Amino acid sequence: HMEIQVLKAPRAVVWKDFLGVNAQFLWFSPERYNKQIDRLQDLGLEWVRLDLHWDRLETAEDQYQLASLDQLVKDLEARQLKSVFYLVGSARFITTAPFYSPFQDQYPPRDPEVFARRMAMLSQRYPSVAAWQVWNEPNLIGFWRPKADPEGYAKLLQASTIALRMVDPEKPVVSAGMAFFSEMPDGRTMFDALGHLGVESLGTIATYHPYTQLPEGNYPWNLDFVSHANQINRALRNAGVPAIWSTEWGWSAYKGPKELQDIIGVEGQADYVLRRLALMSALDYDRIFLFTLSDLDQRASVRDRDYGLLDLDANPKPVYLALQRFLKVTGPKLRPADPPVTEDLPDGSFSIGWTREDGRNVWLFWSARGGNVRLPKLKEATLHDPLSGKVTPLSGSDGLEVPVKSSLQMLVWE
Ligand SMILES: [Cl-]
Repeated sequence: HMEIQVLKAPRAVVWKDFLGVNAQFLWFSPERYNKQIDRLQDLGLEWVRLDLHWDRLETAEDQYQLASLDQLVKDLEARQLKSVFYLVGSARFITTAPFYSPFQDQYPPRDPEVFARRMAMLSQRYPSVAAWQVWNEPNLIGFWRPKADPEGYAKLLQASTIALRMVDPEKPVVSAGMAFFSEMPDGRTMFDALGHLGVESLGTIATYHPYTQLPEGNYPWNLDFVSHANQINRALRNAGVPAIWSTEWGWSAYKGPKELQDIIGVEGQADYVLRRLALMSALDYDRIFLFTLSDLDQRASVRDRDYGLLDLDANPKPVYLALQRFLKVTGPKLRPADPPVTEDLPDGSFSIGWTREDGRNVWLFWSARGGNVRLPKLKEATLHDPLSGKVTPLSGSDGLEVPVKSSLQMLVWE
């Protein structure tokens, strides 16, 4: 038996355009988040995604707390960043929460038009913002209590879209990032239910947050990330969405105790992020956003503290250094191509081909069982290991011997 997953991207990828990061800048002093941005810019990236919680911005009806946000928006433009902001949660005066609920903000608003007016206010206040995103993970109980409500979310999205387009009719409106592949507890998907409600007529950008245990799936015997992503992306294109983003994905380096995600540490984080990036950049996404730019302090849950590219001091973690090496090897723009001819590529291999700007080919590959592969048509190539930083010239009189790892390697060849 021999199963190999080959991917070829549907279009060229320009990293500056394609790969953004989530960030939590308001958790930090301006000095600290400007250093985070220094690091982001050093990767050649510019897109950021930022969360806004309504209950934190409007702490009582028409009592706002905007000084920090005002300054951040000025700072983002001064650093030439392109930003997408999402607004989520109900302010206390508008929530559908029962009086004695402990999670007041996790209920949707009583009146969608009130929420919509706030998104319009924010957009009008901050014209530099590139896109506005409406709520977050409404298929997940923790963001929309007491039960997922496609009809309710559609009305909220409709009302927000109309209001945002009144402020600026040309600016993109992004629907909420759906948790995972948009599955709801009742066994339907939010994307499907919204399709029945005619939501595609709104023309909003569709997005979801396909976290999985491993880079290619949830179990070693069921690596079906690619299959799921292709299926949902095809369905979205068929419904005529203007674009598909993935606004969250990634892994935490936390040490435990285990909560949903297996413990993999800083080296596992580097490994998994790189493999998933190789996959997603070759799938039908227009833009994706890694979670997240920086580690967070103890205001975050134990797991959520360690998703960063950067540690708390805004210094590179292993995943940053690995991603940096990766992007240096690819260069800033990749065009779709085929992998080289192989002999005895190991079962379970992933295999992705690109061409860079200087015309050299780039092959991305790995397999859970490791091993070795022969490339009969090549006499010279250069092998890159972005996790270790090792660079290895390969040569042969009539073909190359290439070691295969469980982690991503990059072969540059012509
Ligand atoms: Cl290049």
